[PDB]
Amino acid sequence: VMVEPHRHEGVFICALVTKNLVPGESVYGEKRVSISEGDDKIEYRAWNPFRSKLAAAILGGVDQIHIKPGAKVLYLGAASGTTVSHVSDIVGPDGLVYAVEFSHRSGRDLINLAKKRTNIIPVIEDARHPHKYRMLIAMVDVIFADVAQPDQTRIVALNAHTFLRNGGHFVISIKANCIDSTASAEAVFASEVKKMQQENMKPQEQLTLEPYERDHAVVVGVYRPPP
Ligand SMILES: NC(=O)Cc1cn2nc(C(F)(F)F)cc2c(=O)[nH]1
Repeated sequence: VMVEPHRHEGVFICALVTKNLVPGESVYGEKRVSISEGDDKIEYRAWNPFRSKLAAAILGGVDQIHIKPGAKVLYLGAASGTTVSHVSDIVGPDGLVYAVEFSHRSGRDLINLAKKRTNIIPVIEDARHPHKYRMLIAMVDVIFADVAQPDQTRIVALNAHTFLRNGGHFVISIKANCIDSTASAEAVFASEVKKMQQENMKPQEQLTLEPYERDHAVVVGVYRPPP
């Protein structure tokens, strides 16, 4: 066998690859590996950990990623769809990925990606004001975000309070240099974990992303709002 399933469901390994929901198409120039044995054919896409914090996290040995076939996902800061494309591969045609991006430039890449992928919903909106787009968002199982400013963990939490089910999960990368360049990476990470806790987003694991990123963490946890 030439592509083995990874511990994480929907993730495969040769290095890290996902099953291409759109056979024949690359999203960001990634290699595509197709394996045929008779009439059976399956195409995978290379998942670059120097571009995608999530792939770096999986390679780094993260225990859970909480996306699987059928999962409903809210991705804040979807940019041009790099990481979202692979989340879309994993959740498959019965899952759903809401891809929120403020940038209109990035948004056009996202809409283009979503033309081919029925499970992506581009939402070209400011995640600071979820009320503007709340009527489009069915309640999700998992939220993803890259936090790069000192206000963004709260912005993620306001979206969790609006859209994330009780007992759903979050996967949040943290770019310490962008949050506070005058603080140590460790102090930024502790401060962001504390901001999470104060919003009932309870971390369950965390890791840094060396060698792919410097002073970049990924935190995985569970949302436990009060009644
Ligand atoms: N040009 C930009 O504004 C990039 C960007 C950052 N960004 N951060 C979040 C947050 F993490 F807060 F959820 C959501 C977004 C997003 O839509 N776009």
